Order: sequence, then structure tokens, then C-alpha cells
Amino acid sequence: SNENRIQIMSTIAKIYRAMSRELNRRLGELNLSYLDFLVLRATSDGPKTMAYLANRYFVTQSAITASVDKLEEMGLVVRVRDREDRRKILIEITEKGLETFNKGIEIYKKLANEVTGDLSEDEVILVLDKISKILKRIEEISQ
Amino acid sequence: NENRIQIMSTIAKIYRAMSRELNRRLGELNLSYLDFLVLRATSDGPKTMAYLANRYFVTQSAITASVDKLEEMGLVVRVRDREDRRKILIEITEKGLETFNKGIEIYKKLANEVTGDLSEDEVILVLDKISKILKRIEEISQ
DNA sequence: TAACAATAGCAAA
DNA sequence: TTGCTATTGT
Repeated sequence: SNENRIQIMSTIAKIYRAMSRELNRRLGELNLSYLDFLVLRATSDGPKTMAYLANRYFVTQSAITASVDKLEEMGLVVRVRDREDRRKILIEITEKGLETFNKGIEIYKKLANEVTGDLSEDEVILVLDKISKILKRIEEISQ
Repeated sequence: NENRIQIMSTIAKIYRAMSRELNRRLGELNLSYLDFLVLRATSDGPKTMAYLANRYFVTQSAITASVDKLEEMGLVVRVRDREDRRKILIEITEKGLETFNKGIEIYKKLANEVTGDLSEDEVILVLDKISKILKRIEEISQ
């Protein structure tokens, strides 16, 4: 019960933010921003409406349109009319977009590996065990 | 390995769950979690909107909204930079520093609760190890 | 005929 | 940025 406890939590918070910043930069190698990547992730398992996209990531509708426009011009997704109500527009991922998405996943996995490089396989297991308990408690609380 | 990826995935889950609960609890002080983070950043000196948006990885507009709320509640104020009077720096007020302090109490209580299954030693061990993860991310971010 | 979606072109001030 | 407004499709 020391100030070390709040330090663990704010360090975890700092890691999330820094990782997000670094992943965003590395995604630039595929000409994608982190959001562009998230739109591809969301459409990877099926077409989605613009509203679903905006709500899904708590982002403005406009930000979603810009991302889609960029992805469309890059041939990563296409706007298509909803077959059940052709007045609606769905964002559908293309084969290229799907392959670009998978490369984004590889970039993430590589970064995630790199970042824990100073830890041995045993330290990794130990850490995972400890923070998994932290996860369990916060989820029980914030249910 | 997958365990290494699992660490980052678990950290992500913890952050999202913690952010959600902190937003709920900080509401007691009429603060959002982001408002709190803005206060936290300006507690040690004035900061620019761009700076705030980058550090917490959020849109610059979100910072604006947060800032407006904080300013109206008289927790922060926008003042011209002595270096360049055309660049606005977000400065915190004594009231904001006192409000921030109350936010730390809430944060500390949740932190103690959430790490409750960990002994003092385990805490030191976890903290040392994840501190290395963060330091590693920063070296690579240069 | 009316109503519901989306979009491009005009406003706001 | 938001918020109409006229127009094309369902």
C-alpha cells in the first residue's frame, strides 16, 4: 500500500498512450493513420455503416468520412449500397484493404514484441500473471 | 511470443476499464478523465493545446472542449506566452490545483483497490518491469 | 404521393 | 466546424 500502486496504474496509462503514438507512426509505413487502420479492422469481418464506424470508436462522423475517403482512393475499401435498403451506404473492405490490414497487424505484433525486449520469458509470464489480476479486479469493479 | 503480445493486450484492457471507472468517479468533482489529465499536465507548468493532444493521444478539439469546461469552472485560464504573445498557453489556477489534488485521492483509492491482490514486493516487481517497457517505448519513439 | 438516406453546394457570421 | 437546402435514389 504505497505510492508505487498508483505508479503502476499511471505507468500502464503511459504505456497505452506511448504505444498508441508509436503504432500510429509505424502505420505510416502503409500510408495509414491509426484511425484508417481501425476502419479497416472494423470492416475486416464485414461491411459497416458510417454511423457504426463513428460510434464504434467514439469518433466524429466527419473524421470517419476523411478516413474512408483516403481508404477509398487507396483502393482499400469501397462505398456500396446496402442490399437490404439500397438507400444506405456501407463501407466494404477490399482484398487489398484486407491484405493491408493484416500487414498492420504484423506491424503491431512486431512492436509489441520489441517493447517487452528487456524482459525474459520468465519475467514476461510473471508480469502477465500480476497484471492479469489487476485486470480482473478493475473489471469486477467497473463491471 | 504470444505472452509478450498478451501483455500489451492486457495493458490495453486495463487502461480502457480504468479510464471508464475513473470517468465515473471523477464525476464527483464534475471532471472527466481527460479534464483531470489536462489539470495533471498543467500542474507543473503551462502547456499548449497541441502538446496536450499529443501527450494524451486525443484530437486537438477534445482538448479544446476539455479546456473550455476547465476554464469556465475557473480551474485553468488561457494566457499569452511571454515568448510569443500569439501562442496561447493553458495555465492552471490554485482552484484547479486543489481540484486536481482531490482527483489524485480518487485515483489513488482505485489504484490501491485494483492492485489489492499484490503484496508490497510484487508491486515493486511489477512496477520495475513495466517501467522498463515504457522506457523501451520512449527510446524507440525518438 | 410521402418519407427516408446521402451528397454536393451554400450558408453561418 | 455545424446546419440548412435542393437533388437523386430508394
